[PDB]
Amino acid sequence: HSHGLFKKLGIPGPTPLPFLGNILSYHKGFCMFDMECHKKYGKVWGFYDGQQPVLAITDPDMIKTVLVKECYSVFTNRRPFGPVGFMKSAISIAEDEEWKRLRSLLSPTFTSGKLKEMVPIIAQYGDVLVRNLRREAETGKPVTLKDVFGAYSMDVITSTSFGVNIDSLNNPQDPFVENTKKLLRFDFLDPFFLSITVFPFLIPILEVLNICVFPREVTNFLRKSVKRMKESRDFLQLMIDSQNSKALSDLELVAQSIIFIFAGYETTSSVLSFIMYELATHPDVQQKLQEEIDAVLPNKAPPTYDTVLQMEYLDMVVNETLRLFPIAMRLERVCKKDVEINGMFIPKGVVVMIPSYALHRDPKYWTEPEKFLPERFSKKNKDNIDPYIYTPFGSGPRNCIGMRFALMNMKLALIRVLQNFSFKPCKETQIPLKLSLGGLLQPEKPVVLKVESR
Ligand code: HEM
Ligand SMILES: Clc1ccccc1C(c1ccccc1)(c1ccccc1)n1ccnc1
Repeated sequence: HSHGLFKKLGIPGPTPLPFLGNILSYHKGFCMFDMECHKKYGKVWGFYDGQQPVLAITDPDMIKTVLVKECYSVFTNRRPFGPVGFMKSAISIAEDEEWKRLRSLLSPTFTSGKLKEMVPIIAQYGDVLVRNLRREAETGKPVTLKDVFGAYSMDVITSTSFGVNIDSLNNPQDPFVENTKKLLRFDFLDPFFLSITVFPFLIPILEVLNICVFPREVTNFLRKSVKRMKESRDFLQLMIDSQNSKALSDLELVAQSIIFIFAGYETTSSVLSFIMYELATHPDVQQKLQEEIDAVLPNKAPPTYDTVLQMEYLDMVVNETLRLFPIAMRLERVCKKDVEINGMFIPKGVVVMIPSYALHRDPKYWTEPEKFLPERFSKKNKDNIDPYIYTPFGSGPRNCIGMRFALMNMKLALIRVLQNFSFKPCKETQIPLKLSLGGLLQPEKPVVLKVESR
């Protein structure tokens, strides 16, 4: 509404400009902005994404109330996105009862057991990753990990979310890979998304203008790939089985499968790149992990679902990387009605934000927060960690529904990569690594390392 909201409410924060709000402070990035507001304004602060008031919180008792306790009542949705079109039936886009329906219809799909049946599919794609990484190893040149890791995550998310085993997509150009690489190029963030927050009044203009985020041609191609696969009779196989049992629509099923591709693409690759950078800069950790990988899996044994859940240091290396690098950076909930959370009034429409990046590097909960130290997640130090400060996958009923799949997908990759390759930085390697100023938290310069046969 007005810019005097947090002023009248007595909530500290940066002074906004008349129409821009606090967007000019974003030239440093979402992460550096949140940490600056944390050190300056203390626990709770407020800013304006143009005209939208945003209230940031830090108290874990208050974060739990927003994410867990009062989720279904008030903080059920996130800030409405831009021109969604038919993707309104996406679980990340859906709101209120429509989302609660889609969340339940897809909840049995991401279960331990249903994920256990997908591991033989994901592991087979780790083999293609090992062969393609050894290819750039023979050239004796520093490997750009974004290519190999970006290919693996794309190959896994496509076969799991569409059944089609596209196998090597580093070079082959299946009509699926053609439309997939085209559709996965429709999310450059900066186009519209940033300016949408300044002018949310332009969102309804673009929706009626028939201009959508994903080109309908690729969408039409994705529909045939579902119908032709449906005409033949693993994410699509589990949602089709849900159809044969408020039911689940066929158009809705397409939108949900598209979300899984966007969700698990740059996220899985970035983390896999963030991890290998830390394994290279801290080779004492990489060696200790390879010893555990070879102990649980001798002679480059295949990674089993149960063995991955037994490798403990692998779990510690992934968790410590996700602390230093929360890909989402923030969690956001829209206040649906005037409420008082743990002794603070939040009016209707205000977006409540949790600076995950700032909390993951807050010196109160962490010691030497900037140094990569996997032992923070040891068995002796696993209990004193607040699950509402460390939220790389969010929390509450609206958390990352693809968390178990993502961690398994990435751990299966690291096994076959570490049990066959060693990683050391080159001259082009960025020390210290710089973070991207975009909206996904990526390595500023792509991770450039060297690989060995071992
Ligand atoms: C390791 C990589 C990943 C990270 C760090 C991650 C992190 C997150 C976070 C922080 C959220 C928001 C939680 C909240 O709002 O409280 C989220 C939401 C979501 N993630 Fe992920 N995610 C990852 C991979 C995936 C994958 C592979 C999938 C698909 C299987 C996926 C599907 C989703 C969906 C559908 C939502 C929205 C849930 C809803 O709106 O109800 N994510 N993710
Ligand atoms: Cl789930 C999703 C779908 C499409 C695009 C982005 C996301 C999302 C994300 C990830 C990193 C940076 C911004 C958004 C996302 C996060 C929070 C709320 C909505 C979407 N995501 C992908 C995997 N897990 C979460």
